[PDB]
Amino acid sequence: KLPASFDAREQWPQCPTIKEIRDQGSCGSCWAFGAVEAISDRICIHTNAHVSVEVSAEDLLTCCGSMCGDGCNGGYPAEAWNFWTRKGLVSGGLYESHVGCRPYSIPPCEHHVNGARPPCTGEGDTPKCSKICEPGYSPTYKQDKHYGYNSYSVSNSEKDIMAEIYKNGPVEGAFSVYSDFLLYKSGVYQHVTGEMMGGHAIRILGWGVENGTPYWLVANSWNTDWGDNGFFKILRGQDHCGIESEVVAGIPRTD
Ligand SMILES: *C(=O)N[C@@H](CC1CCCCC1)C(=O)N[C@@H](Cc1ccccc1)C(=O)O
Repeated sequence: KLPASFDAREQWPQCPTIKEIRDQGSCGSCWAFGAVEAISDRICIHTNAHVSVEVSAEDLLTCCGSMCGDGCNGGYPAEAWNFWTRKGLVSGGLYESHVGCRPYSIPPCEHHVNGARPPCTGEGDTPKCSKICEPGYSPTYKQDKHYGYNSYSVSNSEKDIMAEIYKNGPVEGAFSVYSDFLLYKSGVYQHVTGEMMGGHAIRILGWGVENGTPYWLVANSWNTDWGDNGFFKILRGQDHCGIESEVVAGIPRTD
């Protein structure tokens, strides 16, 4: 019996990563962000909050290589979670956090919104794969790796995606972004106007209903001044913009 609403932040309240919004910077690395965010969450869930770490977007973005795609010029979720199963991922927090083994090297920026940071730009290079932790971090790069037991596609089924989240925690998904999506502030996003911009990868962490509209609860990787504090809701139940068609997840190995 699935509940009418579910929010992973409410189910697993000693897992702060689920609460967190990252900033992919001037880099098309959302494929990597949705993966390491959901993986961070699932490690904390899998251990009852005994292990709570920011998994390194840098390590996945820079060290996966051609298996995952083309780094900052785009990649795909399914191979991101496969990489976690094969080579694992070290820890790493936000730009200049000094959190973990490999904190993200690309500065934060303004994503389709006004604020104090520089506006995000295109054409950024993928940073180099560096298999060493920031000076003074313990343990070693190799010792800090977290591995996946498995990786898998979730079927294009609303109730299967809900059950997956409900049992195992947040997932990665991808959908088609039309230009009206860029100006999202609140409520349940449905495509009403604008042309296709491209595919986008995100973290799905729950569901609900607002004013009779069923939705998914989704985290973007565009900082907290984008959207609804960095989150959005998107129409659920109709494979809207492909939101149910590209869902990926995986079960962590106990460290
Ligand atoms: C994942 O990284 N997705 C990127 C492309 C999406 C395609 C559909 C339009 C929305 C974006 C993305 O999120 N890009 C970021 C960062 C960026 C900014 C400017 C130039 C290149 C990359 C974005 O904020 O759009």
